[PDB]
Amino acid sequence: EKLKEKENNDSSDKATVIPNFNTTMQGSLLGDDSRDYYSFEVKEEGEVNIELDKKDEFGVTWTLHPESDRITYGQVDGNKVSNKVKLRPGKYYLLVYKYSGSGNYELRVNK
Amino acid sequence: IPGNEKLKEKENNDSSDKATVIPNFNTTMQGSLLGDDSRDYYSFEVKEEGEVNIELDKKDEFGVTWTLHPESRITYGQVDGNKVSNKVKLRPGKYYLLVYKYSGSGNYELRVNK
Ligand SMILES: [Ca+2]
Ligand SMILES: [Ca+2]
Ligand SMILES: [Ca+2]
Ligand SMILES: [Ca+2]
Repeated sequence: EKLKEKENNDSSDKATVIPNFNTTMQGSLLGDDSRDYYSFEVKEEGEVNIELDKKDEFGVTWTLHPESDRITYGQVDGNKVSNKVKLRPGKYYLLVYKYSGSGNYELRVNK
Repeated sequence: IPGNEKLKEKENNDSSDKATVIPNFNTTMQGSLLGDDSRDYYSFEVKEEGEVNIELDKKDEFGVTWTLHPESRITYGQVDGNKVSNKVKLRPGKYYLLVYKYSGSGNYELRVNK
């Protein structure tokens, strides 16, 4: 089961809401669509696993920052761009963006 | 720094094929990411293998960083106040340097040197 992104989401004030943990978002970065912003909320301090799965071969990663220099980057490894981050309760912004090519991805925040 | 030259970025540079060339390792690139302009691509050529320093200087307060990858293992800028920096050993070849923002708007300088 997945939830589709909602364009235009190219900046944080237009971020697509990830309504809960354990919700796979589906998106794409085709052509000049190079940025897809999402937001999520943390209600209790804890480890957050953020996982992007590439559905095509292309250069895509992500950058996490709180709504607030605390930023955190996705670690690329083959078809997965991942990280495990200790977050305090708060709203967070997750910029999915590409540096080469074009393609599709899924994004999940696991808690 | 003796010899340093300033050079303006050239829009449109929102994609690697339109990257603004950094022609040597003693140039200061001047750019801005205002409004809808959220990405500036640069490229440079490593002619000899060695350590390269990449430093983005924030002229204004805003959320900006960068991502390096080779034309042919990704490198990210490390944010520390007004400086976003890293050092990486590079082999000869063409490198793509994406300067991009995640919040706000403003100007920056970019210094790729050895
Ligand atoms: Ca999209
Ligand atoms: Ca988008
Ligand atoms: Ca610009
Ligand atoms: Ca630009």
